[PDB]
Amino acid sequence: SLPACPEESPLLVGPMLIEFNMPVDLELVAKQNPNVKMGGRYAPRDCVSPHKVAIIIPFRNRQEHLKYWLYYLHPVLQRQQLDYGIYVINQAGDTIFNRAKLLNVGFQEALKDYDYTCFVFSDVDLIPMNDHNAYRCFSQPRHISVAMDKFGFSLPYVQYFGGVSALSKQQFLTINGFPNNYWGWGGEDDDIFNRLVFRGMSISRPNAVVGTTRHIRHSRDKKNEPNPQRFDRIAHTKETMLSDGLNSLTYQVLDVQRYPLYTQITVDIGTPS
Ligand SMILES: CO[C@H]1O[C@H](CO[C@@H]2O[C@H](CO)[C@@H](O)[C@H](O)[C@H]2NC(C)=O)[C@@H](O)[C@H](O)[C@@H]1O
Ligand SMILES: O=c1ccn([C@@H]2O[C@H](COP(=O)(O)OP(=O)(O)O)[C@@H](O)[C@H]2O)c(=O)[nH]1
Ligand SMILES: [Mn+2]
Repeated sequence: SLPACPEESPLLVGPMLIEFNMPVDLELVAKQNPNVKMGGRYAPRDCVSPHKVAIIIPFRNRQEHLKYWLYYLHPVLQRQQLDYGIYVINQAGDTIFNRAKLLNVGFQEALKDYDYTCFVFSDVDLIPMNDHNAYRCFSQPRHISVAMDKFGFSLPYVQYFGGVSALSKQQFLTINGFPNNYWGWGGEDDDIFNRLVFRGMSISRPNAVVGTTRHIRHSRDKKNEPNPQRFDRIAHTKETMLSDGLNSLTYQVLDVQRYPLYTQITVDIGTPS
């Protein structure tokens, strides 16, 4: 007998000041966010949200970015009235990084906690400047980080689908999830765009002003060099997506930690096969 939340949250304040030059204390973030429950889980107390959102962060060795992410996003996600949880998918070992494979692990593991029907995939170093930019799913796949400071506050190209995005459970299943074989930097997000288009979908976006986003400046991570096979890979997505993705995924979870503000899943996703 709780009523549905309003369709758009009345709590939103719009544009927000965001800065990355001060230290962050997660103990204090946790105290500032008392309604956030163990594992980084929150649903509103006064109404039922139709947005059951698992937020998935691909991760290795970005603890500092992550504290900023948690400081800024948690208050935003509560104002958006989402029934949500945060998952940091931490790649075990020190071999070449695989962003999209971690994202698939996150989808599949989050489903074991709770009946999530919406998946937001967010890089760790991207912070939204306007809480009108909704971190939940739409009737088409949603590209969220549309106007990043590092690309001059617009799309670097109209088919860009990197950074932060949201797919419903059904959208994600319809494309057989994300590719597993993009090792090292680049192109897995273009492949994901291809997948959506080949399954009859198009990209929904907020406007450039609501969609403004900050990227935390940082230097190159080691073990995530540009993948030189990326350009060939993206040219063949239509054929490869049929049998690469959810239906070809394995991994071994090494450790699950419930911290107050996030669940961290440490996972062995292997090396190129
Ligand atoms: C698909 O190609 C277009 O973008 C590339 C630049 O490379 C992309 O840049 C974005 C933003 O950093 C990354 O998210 C993508 O993974 C990159 N994609 C690839 C394949 O590297 C540009 O050089 C091309 O001319 C196209 O605009
Ligand atoms: O060693 C790494 C490589 C990347 N990532 C994650 O993958 C995302 C994409 O990589 P990157 O930051 O290099 O993109 P860039 O900002 O350089 O274009 C990051 O935001 C992180 O979530 C990470 O955690 N550790
Ligand atoms: Mn980055």
